[PDB]
Amino acid sequence: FILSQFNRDVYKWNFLDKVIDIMTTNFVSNTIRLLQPVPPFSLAGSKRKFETRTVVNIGEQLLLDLELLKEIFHTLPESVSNDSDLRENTSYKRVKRHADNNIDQLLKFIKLLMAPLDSADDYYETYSKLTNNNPDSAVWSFVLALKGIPWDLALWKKMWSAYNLETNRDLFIFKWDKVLLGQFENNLARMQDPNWSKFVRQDLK
Ligand SMILES: [Ba+2]
Ligand SMILES: [Ba+2]
Ligand SMILES: [Ba+2]
Repeated sequence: FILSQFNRDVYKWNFLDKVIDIMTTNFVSNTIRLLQPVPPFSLAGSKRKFETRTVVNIGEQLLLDLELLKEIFHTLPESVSNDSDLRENTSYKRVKRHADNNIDQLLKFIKLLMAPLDSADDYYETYSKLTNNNPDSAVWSFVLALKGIPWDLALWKKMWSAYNLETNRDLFIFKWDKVLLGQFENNLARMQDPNWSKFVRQDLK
């Protein structure tokens, strides 16, 4: 027997939990659809829709969006409370920590999109910092592609070498749109160029 399903108070907080995740997912999906590379991938079937400098600017704008979002989240609890004696609820805090948690991730994700690509080393320092040392190469790649880098194998290896040299599955921000990452992975294996083909299957995997 399950009694919590008939409790209006338990529900309202679960609902805010859902609103939170919905908004987080939209923020993530829109960002990716915006910035992601257009299949088929190659130096042809290109240039990239945006230069990396512009992606950085975009990142900057998302920070202001993220800020407004944060405020919306801090506001949700007030929508379910007529009684605002809020030292509790052991449930309210759960909601607050949840909002705070999602914002942090977004923040990292964006901070990461805004990172410069001047040195492969400096980029590694911040990539591992911001993803908590995520060893996944597909994630790494999607991120880099999202950053706006063109399909320059020389530059990719330039970037990758530093990463590789220093490095259950953690999908980072893609926790929120597994499918887009999956498609990205597929498109990447479908590259016609033999070098790329070899770079993908042997160097990245
Ligand atoms: Ba600028
Ligand atoms: Ba109220
Ligand atoms: Ba290694």
